[PDB]
Amino acid sequence: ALCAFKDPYNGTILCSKGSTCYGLWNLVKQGCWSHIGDPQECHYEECVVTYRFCCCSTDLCNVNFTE
Repeated sequence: ALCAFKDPYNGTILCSKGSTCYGLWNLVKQGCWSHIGDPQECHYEECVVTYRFCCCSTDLCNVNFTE
């Protein structure tokens, strides 16, 4: 997937085919999420916070979050 990218240490990053996207919020960090084996961990097209962290599966899904 293509994910939004932010690392405080064009603002996107190409992640491997099996990866998801994450965001951490002010925005702190965004990039590739690599966990596998838990389909409930990351949502699909929405980055949903259930700090404010979420991971999601579709291109640029990590640009914003919902609660």
